[PDB]
Amino acid sequence: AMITEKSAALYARAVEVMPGGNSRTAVYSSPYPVYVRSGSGARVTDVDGVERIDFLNNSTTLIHGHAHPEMVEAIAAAVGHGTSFGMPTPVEVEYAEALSARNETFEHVRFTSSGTEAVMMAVQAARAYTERPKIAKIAGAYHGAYDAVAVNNDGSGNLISHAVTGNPEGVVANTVVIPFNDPEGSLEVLRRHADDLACVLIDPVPWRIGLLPASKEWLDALREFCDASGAVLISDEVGSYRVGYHGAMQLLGAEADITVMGKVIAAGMPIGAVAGRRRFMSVFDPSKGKPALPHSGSYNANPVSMSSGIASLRLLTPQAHERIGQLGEQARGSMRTALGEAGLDWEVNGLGSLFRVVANSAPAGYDSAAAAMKALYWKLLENGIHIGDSGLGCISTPMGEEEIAEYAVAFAKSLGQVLAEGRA
Amino acid sequence: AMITEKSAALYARAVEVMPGGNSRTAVYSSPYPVYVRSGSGARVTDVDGVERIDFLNNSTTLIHGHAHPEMVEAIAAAVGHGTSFGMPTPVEVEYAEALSARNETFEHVRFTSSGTEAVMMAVQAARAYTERPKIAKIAGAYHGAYDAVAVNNDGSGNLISHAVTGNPEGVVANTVVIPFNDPEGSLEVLRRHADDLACVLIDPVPWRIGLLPASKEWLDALREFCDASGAVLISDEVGSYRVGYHGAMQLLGAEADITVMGKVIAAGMPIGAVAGRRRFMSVFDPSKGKPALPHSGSYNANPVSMSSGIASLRLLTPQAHERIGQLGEQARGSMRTALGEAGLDWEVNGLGSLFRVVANSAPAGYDSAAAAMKALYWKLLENGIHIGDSGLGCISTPMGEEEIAEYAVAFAKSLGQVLAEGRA
Ligand SMILES: *Cc1c(COP(=O)(O)O)cnc(C)c1O
Ligand SMILES: *Cc1c(COP(=O)(O)O)cnc(C)c1O
Repeated sequence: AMITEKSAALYARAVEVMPGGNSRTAVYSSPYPVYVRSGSGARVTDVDGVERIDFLNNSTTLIHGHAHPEMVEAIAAAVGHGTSFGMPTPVEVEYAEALSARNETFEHVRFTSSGTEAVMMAVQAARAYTERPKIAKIAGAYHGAYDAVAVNNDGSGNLISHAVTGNPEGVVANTVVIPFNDPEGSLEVLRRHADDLACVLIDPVPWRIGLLPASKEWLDALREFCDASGAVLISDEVGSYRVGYHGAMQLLGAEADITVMGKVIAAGMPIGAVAGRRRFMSVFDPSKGKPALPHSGSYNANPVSMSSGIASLRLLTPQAHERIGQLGEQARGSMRTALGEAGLDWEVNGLGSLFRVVANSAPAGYDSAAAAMKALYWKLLENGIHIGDSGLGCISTPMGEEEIAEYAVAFAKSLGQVLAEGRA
Repeated sequence: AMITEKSAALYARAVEVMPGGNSRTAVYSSPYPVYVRSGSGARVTDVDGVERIDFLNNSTTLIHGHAHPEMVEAIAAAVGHGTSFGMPTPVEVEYAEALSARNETFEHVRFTSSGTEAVMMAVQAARAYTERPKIAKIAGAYHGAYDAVAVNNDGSGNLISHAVTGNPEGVVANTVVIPFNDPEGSLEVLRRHADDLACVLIDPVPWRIGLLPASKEWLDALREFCDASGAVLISDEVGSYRVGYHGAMQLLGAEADITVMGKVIAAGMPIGAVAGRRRFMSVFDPSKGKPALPHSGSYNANPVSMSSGIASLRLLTPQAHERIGQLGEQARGSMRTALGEAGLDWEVNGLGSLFRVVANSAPAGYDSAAAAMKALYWKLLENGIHIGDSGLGCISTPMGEEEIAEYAVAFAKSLGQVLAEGRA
């Protein structure tokens, strides 16, 4: 049914100049992905001219959807004054104040060009502050490609370290993993390494292991352990910040030492941020001699990304936050009803404007739950909707009741088609 | 003489929300840096309203200067169609072809959001391809903050490993350093580690150790060593690419296995690139199963950065390249004449549109060569010119003969003031 000829032609060119025609693993699909030309509001038009509602929003980055007029105005004006400089600008100060105001723990901030960089610098900061080597992270959680955190980062709960080909033992031996939401099992691992732990790195709502929130009992156990041991508690909220108006830890009743942010904080332009209590951030301070931790980067705090951020935060009011949460609750409820009516036990998880369909059974005609979910992803594309290929999705502020209603119709239709094709 | 009151007021706000009021170590100056508001062409206007000629251009990023009208048009149009997407776009393919065309070795490309990320991914690729742990880099050369390369990265030629506080031994033990332009001493180190070397990471024209080019004898020794040992030869040209129309290795008569690029390739928007022969890049290919080296990132290949890149490369013609090289030669000659007339032995190095004044003596009244150069940096600011605080500078394509003439007058004046103030 779908026409993807212009996508296929782009792919044929791409494979000659990129490895497998790809520049970002997560956007690839076999045999080739759909390529897109433009977006407006909640919708994206592919290169074959087909307009669809976007329910993933650049991996949850685009909290204000595509080309929001107020963001476009702010970004284009900044571009016109100069894209980047070898000197700081007024907008970096304005934006640091705006971000710092969102949570009491965000006392001092520094900007990067990506969440990947920000996680790296947060880990480096903890290592510099403590002068200890090890880090603990959640088994299965993703934090980007930096080698110390690219360990057990693919959704598995396995507690044995597992890393990318070529990541040396000298790196891997200094990262250990803990079981999400299991305080007892987590403390067993943490206490074995306490003297040597620089940090405990968490995501409070990690999607790859199911998009369930961290529990109070687990957060409290980790906070107490960090206080007793001197390890720094780092909350990577690059993806999960958006669940709360003051971020994810605050929504769940807890405080990080350092928080890593990105994605929605600029809602489409390259950025990351490290924000935390002054003492932890002091490793970066260059004002009283050489810093313990140098941290540069050509685009850090560039005024285009800062202007995107100012506009994103200004649009992300308490009212807007509440509204996209209500739409998210409605979407999750409708998915659960459709799954139930189709005889499927799959979970629908999420908080606020985030959701994930977690396929946990293989219906007839599919070799695995993951293959059935990939089929649902493709059927949803055919039926006018973009979600993730393992069930992730999200609401954007240009959406209203009609987009969520259209999604519900498409979701039920698509599920029926997936199941019928499997039984055929 | 200089009025910096609006800069001081921005700094007073900044210190409350950033560590030492800073987000990028390299742009800090004591007691505070000059803040800037906008740029146009070759000039930048500070927050106090003072327009100066920019001879550093965001650490050599802005090859086309500030807010070039053709770059602004391309970038603003891209922004209007959507800043980033969870799907590939036509412009990533167009830009990959444009970049790949610049050098025969750039067979397959992948994009990142920074040179820092690109260097990290190049090293990871070499480790994945070879399954060996160690890397060799130049003693003193900078490659960004990634921990494996943030070793001996501050201009010193010392051959003993030296790293940032907190970088663990498990990282540092797998990075060794070699003496720039000393084939004999380099091969002594390399041969000690040959069985375990994933890569030899060079910059062919590293500024922090003097902005002298790699010699043919040294490049040949490294190429031969990599061919014999199986280590990957990685050329980090994030800063030095611009010396040649086909990049730095090609200008100097050599071939890398993988080249890292950034800065001028998009001339102001966040980017990096890893480009190399297909076999080395194959670790990233996701088209025939899971890749050996996953590599994602929310802004990879985003259409704003791709459009900046297309426009930057289209403006960077052979004619434009030759012209900025002629202006660079003229600027370097005028600096040497002024230094000679002032009785100073400082070097002026560089190729093409890059230069660096390398202070190597402490004139009367200065505690060090570095302090005298910092004084020259501040005097040049007072006299209407931005350069780096350790002597780095560069030409941009909006410059012509009048900017280089004004620079020469300011440089001679400033040098006289520095020396007279020291003798007073
Ligand atoms: C997106 C994400 C990252 C990586 O951020 P980029 O900006 O894509 O480099 C890091 N951590 C988590 C938890 C994320 O969701
Ligand atoms: C600029 C530079 C880097 C870092 O690139 P960013 O884009 O600033 O992160 C890496 N290597 C070298 C040699 C550079 O000049």
